[PDB]
Amino acid sequence: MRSYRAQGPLPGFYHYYPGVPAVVGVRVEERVNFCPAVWNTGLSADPPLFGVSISPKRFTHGLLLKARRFSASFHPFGQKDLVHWLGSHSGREVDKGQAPHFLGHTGVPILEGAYAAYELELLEVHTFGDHDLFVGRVVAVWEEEGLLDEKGRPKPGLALLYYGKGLYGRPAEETFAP
Amino acid sequence: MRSYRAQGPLPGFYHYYPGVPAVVGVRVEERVNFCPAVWNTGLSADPPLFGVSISPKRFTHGLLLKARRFSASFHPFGQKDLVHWLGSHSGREVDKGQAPHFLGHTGVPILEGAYAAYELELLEVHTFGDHDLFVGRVVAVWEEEGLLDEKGRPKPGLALLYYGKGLYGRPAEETFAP
Ligand SMILES: Cc1cc2nc3c(=O)[nH]c(=O)nc-3n(C[C@H](O)[C@H](O)[C@H](O)COP(=O)(O)O)c2cc1C
Ligand SMILES: Cc1cc2nc3c(=O)[nH]c(=O)nc-3n(C[C@H](O)[C@H](O)[C@H](O)COP(=O)(O)O)c2cc1C
Repeated sequence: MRSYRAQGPLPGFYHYYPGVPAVVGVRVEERVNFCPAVWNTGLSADPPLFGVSISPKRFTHGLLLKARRFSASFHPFGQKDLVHWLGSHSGREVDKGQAPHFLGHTGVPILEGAYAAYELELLEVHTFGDHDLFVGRVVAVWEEEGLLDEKGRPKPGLALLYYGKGLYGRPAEETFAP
Repeated sequence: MRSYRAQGPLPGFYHYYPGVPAVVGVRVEERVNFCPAVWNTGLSADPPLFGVSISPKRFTHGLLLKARRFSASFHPFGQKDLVHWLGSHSGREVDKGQAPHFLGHTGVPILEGAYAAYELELLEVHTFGDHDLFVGRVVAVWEEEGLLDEKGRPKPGLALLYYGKGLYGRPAEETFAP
């Protein structure tokens, strides 16, 4: 097993991929923006907290600080092209608010087509190196009935997986219960 | 699309699954322990920071605070049984240090069989609800050449995926580039 000591950023920082990308939706007055974030993770069950790590270079970063509210939606593999487009263009140069969406109970924009989504209230923001972790509290939950099993898990094969550098995939249908 | 307002912990907090579980290895003196963490994510590229969210209820939590160093390894789906076993028993009742492993350059224990692994130095710890986020700086990288692609990602369909509540899977071998 090859090894090397870190000497700065890694040549490729993708050893822990693939991951489901969370589409972050944010609205400031009339302006709506969306941006996928593969650096996301649950942070607490009670209370339910979910975090997304966003670079200060993204237009979304400033919008999140202004709105203090956002959505995190999870999309089927069938929307790979839309998700990639949203992650390859900036709100500084194109109105991504034209992507089909609706407003949640708290007013956050949710990209249409998701099998599930969270409406979040921003609790804290922490800087870790070149990205800021936005920690949100889940205040509302959206689910496309029939796409999640009895336990709330997205059915096998439906989720969009990101491998980094524009490469996507999906889970196999087969599962295992050790 | 159905919706409801959060009224405490969610009936199911798995909407963002599946995810690759990071096997966290830690050593304090002679004692070695391992515990999978599906709540993990990259946090920075420059410098390379990686985080794992661990409940204070885990035996691993105390060990991390003492050692201030740990490993995060990523395993092929073929090791689903071992990973699940490590995440279904506590170091309070069983010595998980007997699981085949080796020590990295910094002395952290790395579970054998991984296609890739990081040796990390604990930088910061932040409490978010019922879990603490351990932010580590990558100081060494391990890779199993024959199991990775050109960019350091697990080969097609090799990654172990966790859906939550003891259910696992793997990626389809098909990849797409929009
Ligand atoms: C699948 C995917 C996952 C991504 N993950 C992240 C991420 O976790 N954090 C981030 O800051 N950018 C990420 N990016 C990059 C942003 O989505 C991308 O820079 C986007 O164009 C930013 O849009 P904005 O400037 O309107 O905010 C990701 C891109 C893609 C396609
Ligand atoms: C696949 C998998 C992923 C898990 N993810 C996490 C996680 O992110 N955070 C956590 O605190 N526990 C997680 N658990 C639970 C711990 O791994 C489990 O409680 C383990 O027995 C703790 O061992 P310890 O007491 O020796 O630390 C996970 C378990 C499994 C099986």
